Amino acid sequence: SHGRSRFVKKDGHCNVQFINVGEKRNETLVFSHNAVIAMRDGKLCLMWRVGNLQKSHLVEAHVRAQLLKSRITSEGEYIPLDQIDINVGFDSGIDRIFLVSPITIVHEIDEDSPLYDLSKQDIDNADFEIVVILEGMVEATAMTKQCRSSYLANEILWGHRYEPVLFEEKHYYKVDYSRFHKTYEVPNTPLCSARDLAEKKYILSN
Amino acid sequence: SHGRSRFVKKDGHCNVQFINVGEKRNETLVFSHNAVIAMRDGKLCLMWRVGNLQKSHLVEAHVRAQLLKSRITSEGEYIPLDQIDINVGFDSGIDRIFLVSPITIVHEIDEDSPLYDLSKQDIDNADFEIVVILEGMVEATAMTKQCRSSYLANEILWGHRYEPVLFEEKHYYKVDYSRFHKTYEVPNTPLCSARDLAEKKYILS
Amino acid sequence: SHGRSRFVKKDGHCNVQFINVGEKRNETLVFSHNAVIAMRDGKLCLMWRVGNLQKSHLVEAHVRAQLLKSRITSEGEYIPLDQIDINVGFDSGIDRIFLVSPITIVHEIDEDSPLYDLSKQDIDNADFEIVVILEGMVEATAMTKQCRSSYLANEILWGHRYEPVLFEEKHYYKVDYSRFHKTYEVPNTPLCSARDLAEKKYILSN
Amino acid sequence: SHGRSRFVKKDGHCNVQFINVGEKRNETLVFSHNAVIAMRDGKLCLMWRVGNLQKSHLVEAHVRAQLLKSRITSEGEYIPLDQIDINVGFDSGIDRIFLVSPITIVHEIDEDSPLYDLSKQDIDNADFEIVVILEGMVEATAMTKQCRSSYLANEILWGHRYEPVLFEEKHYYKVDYSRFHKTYEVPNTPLCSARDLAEKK
Ligand SMILES: [K+]
Repeated sequence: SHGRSRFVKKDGHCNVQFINVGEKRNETLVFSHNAVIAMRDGKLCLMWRVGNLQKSHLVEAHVRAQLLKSRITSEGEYIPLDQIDINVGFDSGIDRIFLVSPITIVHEIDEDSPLYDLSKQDIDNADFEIVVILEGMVEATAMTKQCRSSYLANEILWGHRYEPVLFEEKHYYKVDYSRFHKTYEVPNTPLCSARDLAEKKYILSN
Repeated sequence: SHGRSRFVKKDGHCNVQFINVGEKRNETLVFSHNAVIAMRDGKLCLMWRVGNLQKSHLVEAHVRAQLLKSRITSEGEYIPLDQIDINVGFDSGIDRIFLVSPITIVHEIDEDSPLYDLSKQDIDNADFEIVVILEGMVEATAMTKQCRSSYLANEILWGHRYEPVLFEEKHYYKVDYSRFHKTYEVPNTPLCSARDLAEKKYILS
Repeated sequence: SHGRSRFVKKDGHCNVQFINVGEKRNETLVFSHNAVIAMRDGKLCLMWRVGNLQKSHLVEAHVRAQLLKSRITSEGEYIPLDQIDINVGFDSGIDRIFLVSPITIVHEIDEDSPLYDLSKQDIDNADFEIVVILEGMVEATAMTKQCRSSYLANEILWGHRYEPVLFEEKHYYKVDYSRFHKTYEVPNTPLCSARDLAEKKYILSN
Repeated sequence: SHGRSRFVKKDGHCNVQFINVGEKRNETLVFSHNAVIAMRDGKLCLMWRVGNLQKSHLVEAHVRAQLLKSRITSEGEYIPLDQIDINVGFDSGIDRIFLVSPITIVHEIDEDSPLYDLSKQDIDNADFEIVVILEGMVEATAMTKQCRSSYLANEILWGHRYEPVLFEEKHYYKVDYSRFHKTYEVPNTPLCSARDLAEKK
């Protein structure tokens, strides 16, 4: 379950060629146009993809995501912008990434997730916004980066997975960026909420 | 709920226009002149507002605060300056902020807070200083920023909340900086300490 | 609580004037020549002092300490340098400091400390080395500094406390650097180990 | 348990002389050519050595490792590259290293390690890759570095330990870089998995 070639050479260079990158952009960090919700290892997850269009070192790279909404407190205070962080692994250190080929960032929709109670229908009807961020510092250029994007509820594709971008050649790996934004539908995905899923699971565990 | 327009565009540009920022001199990181103490979601909180009025984003930003006072140890040792950390979310990572429009930083006055035993009258009589800090990197460079301010006990407004600065236009959001330092009164705010409120919550149950 | 003058002005200027700073140095971060062991609120602590003579603030400053020794594993492996981290607050974030006036860094000698079993007599006959480090970015240039020093066991003053350096004037605070390295002696300090202290406290209550 | 001389002088200078660094292909050489698996204090450990960069001395330094492989989820999804972080002390802060002389980084193969079930023969039949990373800031600058290397399963030497590189002289310590990549064999090393070593205690 590893390809023929090494992914990282002994000298630290990655053994990867990027193809179909398009026009050499000034910002080389990029997020997928859509986010997805799908099952992974028995858990309902929100995911989004991030990549570096070139072979630079993003040092001390890490990701965050926040749900953006207004809120009224119990005291009647109006909060125009409540920025609610969504768990992508801060507390265990797995928000920190080693970015070579595009990575799918994963938020598990568990009881602590803002999305725990949302079914496909709920999302279809909703108006919320998730901002996603990738920060680190590019080694060669000494530039601290904060790549930002946003998914509105209508840009999250319930029941989709990303197309593979990373392929093995005999001597190296290629990343096909023509597949970066591409997704496919998984009809087998539950349409109900993570909460419903956990209830249906307990009922069968007995 | 959400305004009509997106806050952050797909290309990462923040959909926000700043108004009433004033002269050149004022295009920096800034803290509100006052801090406030008020209830939020059934908890008494110390809050203060921070903003960025420059053209450049502050990357990997995070906040701290410390109460400054002298202290005598039980051994009789005089400590001229004790810098007692005030919890604004370090342990869960919520001290890390994504700073676009001005943010109200929140210290919950819980059992571990230096302010747990203090009522409005205690703050009135007190002379401590709370130093506030905002740090981060200048986007697209290797440079750093540290913004420092402080609030004397007499600059903390018990039973106040900040005026909103963030308003919805049809295609974008505006930040009105003329409201940044402004507050309103909440006469409803309890005048006792967070400890006392924690007790009045047993006398209920 | 507090002096007449604020310590930090609204504009972030610190209201401090430094006097008796040797003058014109290489290395403007400095550690006290000695470390001390003394009681602080019922607990035996190892302390050392750090100062900032820069023209600038030290941004994202934080401290560490390590005990340096060789050791042999149970398998017979010789480790020429085992670097044993000494707790100065990492786990709650209080290893992070806002360094204006000299700060006394405190290591509580508790059950998890390498020094838990060491009495004044033990230290008098010991040969270990404790390296102390202060890291951060110079505000003006983002230069990352790592200020390092070292205390051999014989450079630790059992039963000493630092002389105050920070004094109140009418409108400002003065930091007298002629007192930076100075200590005074506290004859009342127990001579036994932190573990002995914990046992006696236990015996007293039971 | 301490040499005659101090390792760090009062002024912060480290009392270490580096020798036999060579015209070495890279002055960028940071990681040992091989990783090892061996017992250390009754635990089976995966280890590898890292030195500081000769010409870019790194501070605020810290290490990471990941196991790289493909996997299929239970839903049938093919993941070309799963990057599973390997514990080297993040949670307690001991992933942060004060890197003067070459340090042997230690991943304890416990119940939570991806290697927990692998015996010497399992590693022989394996094709996985372990990426190792060192990051820090170049001392006295605002510049940053990420140094990488990699160990294929067949580059991990079961039952080996590194040769010492750090040596006491009278007034200082020398780091003999001629021994950096060298190992010795410990025939005494158990050949079973860390799971099996645990399930006999
Ligand atoms: K933690």
